[PDB]
Amino acid sequence: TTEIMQISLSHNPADARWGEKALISTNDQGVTIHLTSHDQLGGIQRAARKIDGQGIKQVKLAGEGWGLEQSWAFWQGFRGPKGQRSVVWAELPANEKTELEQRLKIIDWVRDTINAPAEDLGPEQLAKNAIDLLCAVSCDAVSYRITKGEDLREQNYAGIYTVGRGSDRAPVLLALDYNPTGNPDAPVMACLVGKGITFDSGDSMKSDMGGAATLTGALALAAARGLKERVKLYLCCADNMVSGNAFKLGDIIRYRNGKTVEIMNTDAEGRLVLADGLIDASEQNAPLIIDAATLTKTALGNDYHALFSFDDELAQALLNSAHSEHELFWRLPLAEFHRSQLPSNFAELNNVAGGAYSAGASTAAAFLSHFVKNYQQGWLHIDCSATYRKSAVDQWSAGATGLGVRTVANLLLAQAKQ
Amino acid sequence: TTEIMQISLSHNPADARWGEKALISTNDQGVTIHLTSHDQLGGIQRAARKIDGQGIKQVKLAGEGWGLEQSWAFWQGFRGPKGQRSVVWAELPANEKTELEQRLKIIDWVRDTINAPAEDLGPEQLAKNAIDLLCAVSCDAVSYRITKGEDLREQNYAGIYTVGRGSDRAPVLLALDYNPTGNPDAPVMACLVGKGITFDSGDSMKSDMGGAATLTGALALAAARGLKERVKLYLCCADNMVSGNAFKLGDIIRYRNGKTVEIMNTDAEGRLVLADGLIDASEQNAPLIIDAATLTKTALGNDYHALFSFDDELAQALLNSAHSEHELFWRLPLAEFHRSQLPSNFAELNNVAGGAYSAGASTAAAFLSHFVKNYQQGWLHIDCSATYRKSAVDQWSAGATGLGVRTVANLLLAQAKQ
Amino acid sequence: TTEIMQISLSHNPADARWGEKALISTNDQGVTIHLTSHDQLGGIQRAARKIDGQGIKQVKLAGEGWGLEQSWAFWQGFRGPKGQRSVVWAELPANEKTELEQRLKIIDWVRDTINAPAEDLGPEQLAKNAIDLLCAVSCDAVSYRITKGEDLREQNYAGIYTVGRGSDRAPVLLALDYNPTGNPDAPVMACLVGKGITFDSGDSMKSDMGGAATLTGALALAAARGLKERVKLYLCCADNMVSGNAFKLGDIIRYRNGKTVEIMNTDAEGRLVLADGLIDASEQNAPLIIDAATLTKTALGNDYHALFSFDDELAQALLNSAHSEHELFWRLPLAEFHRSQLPSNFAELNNVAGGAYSAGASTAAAFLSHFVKNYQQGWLHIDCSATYRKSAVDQWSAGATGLGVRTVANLLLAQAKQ
Repeated sequence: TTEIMQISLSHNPADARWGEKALISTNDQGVTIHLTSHDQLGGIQRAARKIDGQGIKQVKLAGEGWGLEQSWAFWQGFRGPKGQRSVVWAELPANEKTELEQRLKIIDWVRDTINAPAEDLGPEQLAKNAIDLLCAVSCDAVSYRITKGEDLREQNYAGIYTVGRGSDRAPVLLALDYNPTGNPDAPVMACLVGKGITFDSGDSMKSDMGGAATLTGALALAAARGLKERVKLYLCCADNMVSGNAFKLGDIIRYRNGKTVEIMNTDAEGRLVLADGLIDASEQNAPLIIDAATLTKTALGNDYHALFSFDDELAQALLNSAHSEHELFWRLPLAEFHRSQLPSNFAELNNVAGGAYSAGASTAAAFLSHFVKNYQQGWLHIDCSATYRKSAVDQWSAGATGLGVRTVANLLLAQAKQ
Repeated sequence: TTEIMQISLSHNPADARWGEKALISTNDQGVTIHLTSHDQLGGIQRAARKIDGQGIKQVKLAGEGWGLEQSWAFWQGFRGPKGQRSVVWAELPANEKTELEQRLKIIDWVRDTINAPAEDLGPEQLAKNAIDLLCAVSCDAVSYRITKGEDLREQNYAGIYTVGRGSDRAPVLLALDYNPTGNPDAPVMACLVGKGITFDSGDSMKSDMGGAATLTGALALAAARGLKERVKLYLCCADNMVSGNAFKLGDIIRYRNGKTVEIMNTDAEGRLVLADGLIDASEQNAPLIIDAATLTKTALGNDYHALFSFDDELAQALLNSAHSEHELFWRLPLAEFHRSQLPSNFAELNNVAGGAYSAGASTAAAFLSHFVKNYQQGWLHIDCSATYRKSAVDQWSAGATGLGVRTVANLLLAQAKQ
Repeated sequence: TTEIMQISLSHNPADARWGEKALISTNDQGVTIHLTSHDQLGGIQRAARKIDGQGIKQVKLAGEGWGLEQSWAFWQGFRGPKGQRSVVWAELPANEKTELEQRLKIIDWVRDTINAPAEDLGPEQLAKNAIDLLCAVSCDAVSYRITKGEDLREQNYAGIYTVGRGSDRAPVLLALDYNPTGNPDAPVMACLVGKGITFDSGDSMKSDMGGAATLTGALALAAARGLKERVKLYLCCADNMVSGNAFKLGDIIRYRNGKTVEIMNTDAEGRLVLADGLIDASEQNAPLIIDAATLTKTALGNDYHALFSFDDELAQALLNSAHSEHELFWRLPLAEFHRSQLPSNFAELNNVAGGAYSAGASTAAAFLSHFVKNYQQGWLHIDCSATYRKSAVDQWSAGATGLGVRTVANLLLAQAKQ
């Protein structure tokens, strides 16, 4: 019979009765959230987690202070994978209510897609959902081509075809073209390459296609905000099975750019599918290429997305977007010497450095750079380590966080001078 | 523009400037290799490894001392799996240049075959390559019969059919007959039985068909040296998948000689395919049977091939060949009591001793002896533990070494009084 | 009889006879090192490793190009833990030859100390060696006080006394005062706090006192270059035994600043000894505090030292020093939220985050910040992950690298406007 929980913002701290530095308090007026000057949006999100934690499922944001960002902060923390939670929003200006509504649609899409079980999300399905998303936000501007199964082998997509080899669900390359102007000669300004491993050998496993989902949301959100420039999106999608008829260990893949790659580590195959997408993206000769992949051991925890580039100014541009969108990103090393740290006894390079050069995300980024024509300027690689939460934490429920979507979209908009 | 590196042999040790007991030195004349009286061929091989190690890819053997064995020693160490290295040989007598050229062709075949990825080398492919090799060296003398897939089940090759069961690449038995004389009644003097596991559950994995390749090279090399006697070769070939539709754990195989074998250890399946080959070889009633299998924990390291027989005089004959061909072999125990050390709760015997009789290569040899009619005379088993090098070492690059080919071929020639 | 190997620098690449992009070549003139425009000092160091690798022990740097940095680059790579290698230097200006000679003395001290077996380097010994080093470079300016064994308990050094508890070699705090001016009222400008674990439960173990050695070298090198400002150095030294009479698991330490710390992880005890040093350093009210500790899982590899601070401008100052001294440093995250990520069921905080907040070096830095009075300005923490090499690599032999000494010394000099 309605009478929903009202949630309000105060800058005076709670009574002593609630204990020290109590973040939330609750009386007849509803729940109050107690803020200081330092990190209000973090405090609001943690409060939305606790409120959810107490088993409350419907809330009304009430009283003053509920701008776009406070409201979004709340929702990010209040929401859960089961999707039972509702929120009666506060009054907002016309601009901000549309921004809220399109964030909700597009970023919750990203969370659901990453949270979905791998049985319900195969390679071609993931491609289909991405198209469906982009065609909802702006259909006239979008076109695509799916190259699936044998068509991949037939056109020398050795990386994607090989990684997918073992499975009943055929590997898929989605090439998607977001072209607003109509002009088919219009120059391609950015290429986005996403890791779409829909099943991984060794439930963190369902987060291995999170790079694809996150860039699909980034493009969609950018377009929803009216991105004028043309953008190509490559989702490199495959199941990654290692046992038996997948024939993975020791396999050498000849890529179209002449590179040979031994598979030493049958689990590190996201970089193998990405290499093919990176070859296509470099043939477009765009001034920006961004690729995103999860799970490439990290010392940032799940708190930061990591970025790797040789281009200092471009790494800074992304960090600037990340700050403007209140998302945590952090730069990690990628120097020239990493490119030598993947030798092989049987091929030009190995897929990992292994135990001979105890490395991780820098070497994974270094490996991809062998498939980017001008790797030194205009290329970004994102290890999406803020994408998934095994268990619930302070500010997040279990599962996909949705982080990174705002930040990349902001960067593309910035390129287009918007 | 040519001007190749010259490599020469000296018996005076290097200047103090190079350090103590310096093996190689380099000046305007090229690289000198410094030898003592003890183990020159070992020293030469290690020097060829270092020279390769310094990134030199083309050399000319120069000056005096470069006999057949010094030259071969060098090549063995100089060569690498990638096969970029060339050597301008020294002048040799007619006899020795043909021996060098046929060693090169046949032993490098063995290395490439063992080094090849398992994706590029299935059961039937391995059989096809072996035939191709033997028909290159002497075609008129060779005939064969391939029994593949269902034909194996249909003819009660339960061991080979079962081990291969799980895979998309069907198991294969190659029966190959090297008969020079033409006379089809000519008595079969030796049977060779090779372990051809083309894929193994748990990149050392691609070396699990090395017994087959090594005996295929042995026969080929013997024939190239004009082996007059008739020899049968059985390559027992299969993928060894253990997960899922391979249905491996606890399976009982009824062999044609009435034996039942439980599979306790799903990884120890090379002996299972060999058992079928050993049944066929014993029906030929030849005075010599040799079988070869890799990976049957060893305390010889990768430095020695191991041999097992009940026949003292025959074990000595092989050790004599091994010394004549400067290859390292070493005898390990095989007494009667080992034959009791494989009991089973559900079958006549288990495929391993397990943890009840902490054993390894002796018990594996003991198990095979239950499939050799007269196991007590005229049967040799070789655990090929010198066949593969995970990482590069003093005298060898990574990968297949090619060792054992010379030694077995020398033994067959000895049988034929040649 | 002398006739030493001459090593020279060329900018033309080697003959084809040596292979592609050959770094070194060797003829009658000696070894030539072949450089391009990109990273000459890296190339020179790798060449010194290879030359050492070929077993050469005495060299003469010859011809033009051998400035201070080229010469140092060479030595860093040429040297080995066994210390058999000699180098006849090239002619240098007066300034640079003294810089070379004092680098050699001070940085090779750091390497030997870190390379020394733990049996030959107890807590008090480490303190004694540090004093000895600093008194060699400038004796009149140095004074100290050693607080050892029971004196630590008696003066509420609970962290150091507890970590050391189990061992036959008593824990030690070295407070060392480098005061050039003489004036005892002279303001203390920097405090340096070093982790001196002389034995660690679970031969990478002997590198666990590398923070202490590295800062001892930094101060010594700075003083050798005439550092005018006053600096205090705190070496927090102890054996870290965990089994039996060490009584480590679950112990709660009450520190002088009122903090209680449960020991959840008996291996993470370097931070426990540092906490006491950090309390002392904060009582000096200096505008700079630097602490250094090894082994606090990293994704930089052994290629970068990591730094953590809340002070942006100070983190940049250190990165600037690191670039001026051609050493690799890299910043890692340390935000306010990390300070909450070490809760305890039994004390104010745990010594680690554990498996509840899968973290590493950020949480270790966050933990130390609870013992720095004004942690927000003027405090740096260095995880010394470039300090030790388990095995030999491209540019380094096995063992202690000596990196970080130049960089910290440069920062102190910069503070003093020098």
